[PDB]
Amino acid sequence: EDFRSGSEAFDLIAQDEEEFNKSKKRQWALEDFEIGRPLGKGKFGNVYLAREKQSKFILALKVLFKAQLEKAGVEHQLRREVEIQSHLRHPNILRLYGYFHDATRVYLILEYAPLGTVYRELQKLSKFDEQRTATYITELANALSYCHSKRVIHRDIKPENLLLGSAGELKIADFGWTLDYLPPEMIEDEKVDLWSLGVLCYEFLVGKPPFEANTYQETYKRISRVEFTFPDFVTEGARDLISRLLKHNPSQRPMLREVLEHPWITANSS
Amino acid sequence: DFRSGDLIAQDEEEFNKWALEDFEIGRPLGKGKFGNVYLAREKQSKFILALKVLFKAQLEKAGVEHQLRREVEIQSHLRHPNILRLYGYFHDATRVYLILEYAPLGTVYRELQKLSKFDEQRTATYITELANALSYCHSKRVIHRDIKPENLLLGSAGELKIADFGWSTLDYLPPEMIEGRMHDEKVDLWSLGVLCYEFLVGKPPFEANTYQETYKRISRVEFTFPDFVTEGARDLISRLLKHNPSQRPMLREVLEHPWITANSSKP
Amino acid sequence: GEDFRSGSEAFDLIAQDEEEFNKSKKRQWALEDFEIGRPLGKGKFGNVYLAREKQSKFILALKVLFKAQLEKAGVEHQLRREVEIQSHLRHPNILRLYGYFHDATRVYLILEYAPLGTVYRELQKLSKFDEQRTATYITELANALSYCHSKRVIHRDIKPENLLLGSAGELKIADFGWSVHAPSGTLDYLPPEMIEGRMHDEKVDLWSLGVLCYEFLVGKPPFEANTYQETYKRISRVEFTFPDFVTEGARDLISRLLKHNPSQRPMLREVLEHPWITANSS
Ligand SMILES: Nc1ncnc2c1ncn2[C@@H]1O[C@H](COP(=O)(O)OP(=O)(O)O)[C@@H](O)[C@H]1O
Ligand SMILES: Nc1ncnc2c1ncn2[C@@H]1O[C@H](COP(=O)(O)OP(=O)(O)O)[C@@H](O)[C@H]1O
Ligand SMILES: Nc1ncnc2c1ncn2[C@@H]1O[C@H](COP(=O)(O)OP(=O)(O)O)[C@@H](O)[C@H]1O
Repeated sequence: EDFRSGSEAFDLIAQDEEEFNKSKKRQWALEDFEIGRPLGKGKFGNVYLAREKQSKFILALKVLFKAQLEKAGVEHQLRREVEIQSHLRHPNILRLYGYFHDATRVYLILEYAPLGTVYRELQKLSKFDEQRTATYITELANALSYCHSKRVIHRDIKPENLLLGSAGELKIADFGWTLDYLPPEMIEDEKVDLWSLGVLCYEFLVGKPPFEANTYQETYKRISRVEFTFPDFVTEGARDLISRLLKHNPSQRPMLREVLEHPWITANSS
Repeated sequence: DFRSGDLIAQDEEEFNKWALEDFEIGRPLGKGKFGNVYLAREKQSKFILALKVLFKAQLEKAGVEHQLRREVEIQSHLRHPNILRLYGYFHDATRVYLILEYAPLGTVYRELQKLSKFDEQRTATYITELANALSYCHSKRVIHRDIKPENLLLGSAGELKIADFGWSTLDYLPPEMIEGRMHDEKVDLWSLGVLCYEFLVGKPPFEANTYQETYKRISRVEFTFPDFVTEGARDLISRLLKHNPSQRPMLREVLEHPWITANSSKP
Repeated sequence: GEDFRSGSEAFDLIAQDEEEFNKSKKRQWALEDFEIGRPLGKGKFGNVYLAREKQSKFILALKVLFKAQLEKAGVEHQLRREVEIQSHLRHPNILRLYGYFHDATRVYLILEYAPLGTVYRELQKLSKFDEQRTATYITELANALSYCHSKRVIHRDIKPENLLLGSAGELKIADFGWSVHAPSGTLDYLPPEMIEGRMHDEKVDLWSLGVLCYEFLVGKPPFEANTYQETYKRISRVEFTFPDFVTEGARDLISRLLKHNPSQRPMLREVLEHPWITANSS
């Protein structure tokens, strides 16, 4: 066996330290962008409507400030979400086109959603009819089955994290989200999204979530007891789907596929 | 209707919305995992307190810096006569300092080692003070993962003080992910039971030689009372050591339990 | 009464204790102590090199991990944990962590060199192991695992990729990245809801041992399916079938090892003197 001594050697490690490339995502800076009016303000920074100077492509630029990211200590959480959302392409999932950073700032290059959140739509329309609701639920189930196929579970689905494209299509935005040898005790979930889907369908039809109370403790009480009532104008299929989705035992909750097969969904989806 | 080639910088600026020499140092009160505690006095107010020095080296070794920031955030915005007060914190290179309330009578662990057992008056009084501190905690939305005699200090009047704080959108979350947080405060209730037992017997009720034995006992609520544990104390502890959390009493039911009412020197 | 001291004499007291606190001894390794040879493999965080200590000329492995990826993946304390565990662990069937050191950009692990590679490799080559190789591997593994448990260490990643081979083909447990420090801090004050499904014991390993035995004799693990759901379902129901060629003593040991209820699984000494093991191993 042959061994290298000192220099010729110390150069080996520093050569392979650079053949450790990992620069394989399009490179970006702030100068590639025109900045427009603010789309929103957040806990860690601000979102601006922006344009790539070259292509004129309209988009959203989320600036997060590394100062208040180091405070709450969510850096690696953010790396997780970013690596997730970068490798994820679907018409009902808001695209992460890219990301970059300087010091004190990390920028997220995101798809622009011109029709805002489903939360604002709910605030302005008070309630949705069954066509709009079933179409939202269909797009949601599509994005969620695509997500579950990529082994990623999004379990913070809610009208504030649902944006709308130009055609009014729903788009999931937030992503805050060994085996063959593991024993039973260490491996005993996705159905959580089915529950959230039931809650969302109810809120779309009625105007508020089925367990809303003026105190959080009362809502604990209602959720644990599955205590809620349907107003008159909620139809039977709608009632049927929402009741199937809001089962206390997660393994009694249908499969997203069954949701997409549900007769109410098929009849009302646009 | 826009363009650029400053704004963000502005929006950033907008988003950006103690010293050791201030103290006389007294005798050391104890040395622990990450540093030492010294008795101290404010040079200006002549107010006695304790100064905990943690050394940033081992803090970064054990990887607990964010955990410690959380500890201090929780404890500082918390003032109750049975919770050790965090007056403040500061730091220099290689050192973080905690300015804390001074507890002159030490830990309940040392007292329990000295006396082996506590009588019923002292025990029920400790439980009263603990339940008061814990109800205040739960009101400020804070659950203490582990109260235990090593984390309980004693003030000048021998009153209890909770010192450590180790592991201290619904409407869309399913029931399986709520019960936990919905009956999460009952954790403390269980611990209270355990503590009461250890206050009267001298050792906790699930003590074993191996950790798997202790797991088995805790999961099955397998424990026995010695002779000298009286009727009402057995009742309180048995109420508190219920396997199902919702079957455990409320803190205000503990504070009104007949045994506690009869034997406690505090309201 | 209490006495309080101001000025220099006070701060020097804290300073003194600072100096007395420092109580952490380890040998001061450096890159200059090593002659580097050909690469042995690549990893998520760096490269393994065949290396030699300058003075002894003693041959070993030098695993270089780059702090950049360690910081990105947020695995720094996980690595510190696994290094602490593997360092204070000396057994003939456990790959030896001679030491570790670091410089900005790099942390180096000085490791025992295993010249015959991974058991995963040889299972790929031979597709299946005969009962003699299998029983011998299980014997060496049970020895290493009983040593691990006795020093309060639950490895949790028993698998052919984590098993290396010495110059004589003897087994070496290699990756301690999921390994954990067993309890005994106390559980005396923990309620049932915070230890039932969230806290295990060493029986984990026993289960894996079973799996491994199966995979040694059959070619694939016994709960293999396409996606997690199926495999999870099979594991939770302990649904597996033996091929016809698996002899009955092997079936007995694997069925004893793969029990849903942890404390029903045998103890390592029961495995080591199981009749099949005794008959087929050295
Ligand atoms: N890609 C986008 N397109 C259009 N509007 C957006 C986009 N991202 C964010 N917004 C607006 O900014 C607001 C706040 O979003 P932000 O703070 O970034 O995320 P979070 O949902 O975590 O609060 C949203 O309510 C939305 O109206
Ligand atoms: N505020 C305080 N008042 C009096 N004694 C204290 C105080 N804080 C710590 N001590 C002493 O230090 C010891 C506990 O040290 P501490 O740093 O709290 O433990 P740990 O380092 O394990 O968290 C006890 O013996 C106790 O007497
Ligand atoms: N101590 C060793 N002796 C000989 N070869 C080794 C040693 N450690 C690793 N190798 C080889 O180098 C490769 C890299 O392995 P390793 O870095 O341990 O995997 P990972 O980075 O996934 O933990 C392995 O596939 C193995 O073939």
